[PDB]
Amino acid sequence: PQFSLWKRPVVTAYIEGQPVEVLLDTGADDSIVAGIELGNNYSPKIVGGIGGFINTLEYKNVEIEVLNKKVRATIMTGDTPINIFGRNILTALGMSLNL
Amino acid sequence: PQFSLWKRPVVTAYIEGQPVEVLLDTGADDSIVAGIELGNNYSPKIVGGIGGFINTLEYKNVEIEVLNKKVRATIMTGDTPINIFGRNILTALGMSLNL
Ligand SMILES: CC[C@@H](c1ccccc1)c1c(O)c2c(oc1=O)CCCCC2
Repeated sequence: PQFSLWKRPVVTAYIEGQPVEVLLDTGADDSIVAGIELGNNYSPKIVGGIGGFINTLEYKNVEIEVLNKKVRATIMTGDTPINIFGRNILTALGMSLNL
Repeated sequence: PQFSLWKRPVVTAYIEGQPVEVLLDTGADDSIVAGIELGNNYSPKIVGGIGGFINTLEYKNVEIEVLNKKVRATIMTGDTPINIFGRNILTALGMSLNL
């Protein structure tokens, strides 16, 4: 599909079966989502946002379903004011920025 | 043209003559950059993102030069840790995000 960027490129994803709304971010290197609990392994971690730092948890080998595609990705969880899917999952789906 | 998101989508930009390296961010509604001085014709703004807020000076109708194109868009200066070009500028260049 094609996202015209005239409005926020939002969409539905299922993190291990759980539906959440996310904004596709081409400037971020990683992925952060709030409101999710998982059984995969993890390790604590601090991320730097545009405004400052927040505390997160990082899970690995997390199965994600987006745009009818399934991938095994690494994702962070914490109290973010906006859910985002960064480049790490975008490249695995074959997405590109055209002009 | 087209970027594969395997590498951070960074380009060189020419804002009113002054060169800046910027990141193309589809998750950002606006454009904020640091180091560029554009005059005594500005309006104070505050913007929020992950980790907090940033105080900016909004300048309208600034002349930009990126990807062999000349546009006139709105830029915000402030203390950002990374220079961003958001949806307002990406729509003006006609860029899209495809899967
Ligand atoms: C929330 C969306 C966005 C943003 C940009 C400008 C103003 C307000 C909000 C945003 C990003 O795209 C990234 C980070 O943090 C952010 O807040 C983290 C690090 C930098 C790149 C990605």
